[PDB]
Amino acid sequence: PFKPRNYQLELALPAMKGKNTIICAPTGCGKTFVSLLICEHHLKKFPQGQKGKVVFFANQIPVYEQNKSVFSKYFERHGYRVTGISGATAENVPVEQIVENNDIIILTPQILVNNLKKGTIPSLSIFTLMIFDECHNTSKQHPYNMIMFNYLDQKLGGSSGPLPQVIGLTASVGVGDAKNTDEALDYICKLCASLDASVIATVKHNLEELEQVVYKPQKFFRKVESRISDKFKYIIAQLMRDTESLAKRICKDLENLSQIQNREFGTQKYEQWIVTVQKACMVEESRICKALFLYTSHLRKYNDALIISEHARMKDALDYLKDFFSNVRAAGFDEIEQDLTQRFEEKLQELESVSRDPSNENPKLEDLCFILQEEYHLNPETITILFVKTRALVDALKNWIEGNPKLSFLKPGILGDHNILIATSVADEAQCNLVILYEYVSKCFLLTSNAGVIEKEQINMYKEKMMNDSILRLQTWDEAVFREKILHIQTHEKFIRDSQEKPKPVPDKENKKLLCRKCKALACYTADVRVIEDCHYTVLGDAFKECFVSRPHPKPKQFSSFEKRAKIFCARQNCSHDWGIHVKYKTFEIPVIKIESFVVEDIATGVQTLYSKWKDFHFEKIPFDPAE
RNA sequence: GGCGCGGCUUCGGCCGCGCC
Ligand SMILES: Nc1ncnc2c1ncn2[C@@H]1O[C@H](COP(=O)(O)OP(=O)(O)O)[C@@H](O)[C@H]1O
Ligand SMILES: [Mg+2]
Ligand SMILES: [Zn+2]
Repeated sequence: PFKPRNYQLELALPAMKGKNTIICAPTGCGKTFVSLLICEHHLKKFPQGQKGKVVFFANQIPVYEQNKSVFSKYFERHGYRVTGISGATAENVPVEQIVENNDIIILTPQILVNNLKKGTIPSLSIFTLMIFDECHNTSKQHPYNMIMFNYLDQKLGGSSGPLPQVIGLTASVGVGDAKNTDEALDYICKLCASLDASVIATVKHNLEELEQVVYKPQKFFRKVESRISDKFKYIIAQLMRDTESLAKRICKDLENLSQIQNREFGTQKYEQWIVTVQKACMVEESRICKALFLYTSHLRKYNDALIISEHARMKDALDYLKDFFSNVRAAGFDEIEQDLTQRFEEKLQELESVSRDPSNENPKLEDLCFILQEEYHLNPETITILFVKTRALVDALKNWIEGNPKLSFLKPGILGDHNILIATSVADEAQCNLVILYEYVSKCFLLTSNAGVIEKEQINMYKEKMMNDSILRLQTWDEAVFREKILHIQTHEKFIRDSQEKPKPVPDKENKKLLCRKCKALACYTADVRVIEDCHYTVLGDAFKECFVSRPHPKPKQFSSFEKRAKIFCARQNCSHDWGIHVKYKTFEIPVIKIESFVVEDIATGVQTLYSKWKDFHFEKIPFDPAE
């Protein structure tokens, strides 16, 4: 929409000269505009009586929509036809002819992947230009790389057939698991080879101009020491062991109700354990599961508390708990809750003692405080964003600030104007000169007690430098030499790809059995299992329908050719294991099951085999026929 | 349901972000 910056002009040059190029430029510097310039040029270069055809790949839906609107709006004067296909722009719309009848097409990559496989789009020769957004994803088995495997099979396999020009956009080509500066460079050449790029476009002549429009904060690291003696954790942990023991009383097999393993009190993974346990027990069986929901609620609160105590001050954790229980005994208040609240009360005074103890303060907070003093002394006109781990840590930090004499110059608020200069939050849901990551996940401070976090961070910094040095070096090579290297890397990768064919599994045609992984009851047999479109597995017969119950899906999805309309579970007395889903498929109401919800058992022997994915299950897979 | 990519892994997986 607005007038091109000089670096944008510079970045679009190699592409406009027809070269396959990767445009590597910082986020928000305007690569999409560069792609608009390249696209405009590409379509305009064709003499009257010919046409180009441009395809643009967005890896995600929001990007897809944004660029559909942007490319549509930009190309109105030109009169070019602009449409796009997403997983929703389906399915009774003939894709081949949508490509025939358009000039610019925005695709999610999987769509091209599918139609290429199904033969409905015979060749990428239908395109004259392919633009890959987030092009650093063009590796391994990713959709981008499937598309490029098709390209390269056409280029190398000698089936010509003109090929389209290929350009990619990224903010970072990356280096992978490179340890030295030569492994990094080799990875980069591998990326170029995947995309058939012979040119990497970086800003070289307008650096000092690009610099002015880019958020590149000064990155700082302060490792902070965790609390020396912590007796708050010990007490709360004992409460959690207690209530877990209570929850096991109404649910014997509690330790096996969740897939999540080796939970630790006061961690995020414990929270995740909570969530999976609660979605496994849905509110006669409602009584057991409701009680279970109570226990796991209190366990959730305790987990929260531990985390608060870890990163804020024990007073904050204990306040949080006190308020929670004040809520419980003011909107409850049946036996289990009275019992739980009492068990808390029996420890309340010791917790109370341990909290107000000077030895039990958090030095981490002193560190953060210090950073705030210094920075607001160097510039009191400073706007800060303070990232914390949990919702509760937001409030803990806010109270801590409002009640800290040394920070009486900060007017805080959570997610302006006469007084809000620091905002505490969890996710970003740019105008802030000071960014602080206080135990999370222009200046930027990372504060953590975890040396591993810092280690990884310094590793990523070093990687960035290896990447930049490597690109710089690459760009000095004559294009011919580089194309020759690219050629032979591509030849090599192609050989590996074709040599490492499957081969077809050859099935064990013997009848095996299928039981609910949880309660081991008879679900069905393998001879009763049909495959729908290569990848989906259903079961035949009414005898199977007595073994599952249906229950409306939280989020109905319209995927491929199916219509997910229900979640399905075991029918037993309070198993209710997640078996899979129920779909409307074409005209049929059928169940679709996942192999991870079943134990396979050999009928003759009794041994039990376990399978994560149907890909790994090698049985006489009978193709599904409707009239049965 | 299935696929892809990441982070951990007791290599049994677990989790996260996406896509069809
Ligand atoms: N030359 C320019 N002058 C002013 N604003 C621009 C210019 N180029 C891009 N912008 C704006 O800045 C934003 C950059 O976004 P985008 O180009 O998609 O960034 P990225 O290339 O990192 O994805 C765009 O939304 C655009 O509206
Ligand atoms: Mg972009
Ligand atoms: Zn069951």
